[PDB]
Amino acid sequence: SKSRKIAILGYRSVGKSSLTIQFVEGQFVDSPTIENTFTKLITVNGQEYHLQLVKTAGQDEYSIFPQTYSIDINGYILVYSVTSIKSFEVIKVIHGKLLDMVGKVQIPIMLVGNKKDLHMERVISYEEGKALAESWNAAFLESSAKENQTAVDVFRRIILEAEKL
Ligand SMILES: Nc1nc2c(ncn2[C@@H]2O[C@H](COP(=O)(O)OP(=O)(O)O)[C@@H](O)[C@H]2O)c(=O)[nH]1
Repeated sequence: SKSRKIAILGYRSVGKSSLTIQFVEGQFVDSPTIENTFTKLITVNGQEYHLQLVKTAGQDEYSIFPQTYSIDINGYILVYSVTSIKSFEVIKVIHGKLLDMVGKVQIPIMLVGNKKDLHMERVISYEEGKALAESWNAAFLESSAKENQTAVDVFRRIILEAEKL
């Protein structure tokens, strides 16, 4: 089995913890906001993976980008909320500072718009975030931390993008 380490980046309250618990624990529960690493076995294309999932502390436009992430990470999930215009604007900034940090080592990157279950609360269309991912040449998905199958699909997509390198 292979070992891979995945950093989950994003603004606060966009659902980094909830997506990662929905994937690791199989369930949607609460009870962090402080960085935490989760382990998880998964098979992608018949290949077994040991995953260290780093759910980061949550970054704003000003919070410095930590180098530690760059040093050992194999893929980055950038999550925003489809109910928060601020988190979408923040993920653009996060992306530039992460490219500023690894330089241009063509590292697996993926954009996720979370909370797609909140139909009445949506302010960002699917197409708006899909255009953003394509201008980055990154994979795009909309997820809901209430729906296990969209959580699982985010995490096996970032490993798919990692095998391609
Ligand atoms: N309805 C809905 N609520 C969510 C979703 N993801 C997170 N939440 C809620 O939004 C808040 C987000 O908190 P959290 O998951 O810790 O986000 P984090 O700060 O980025 O780690 C919590 O109250 C969650 O219950 C989702 O997909 N759908």
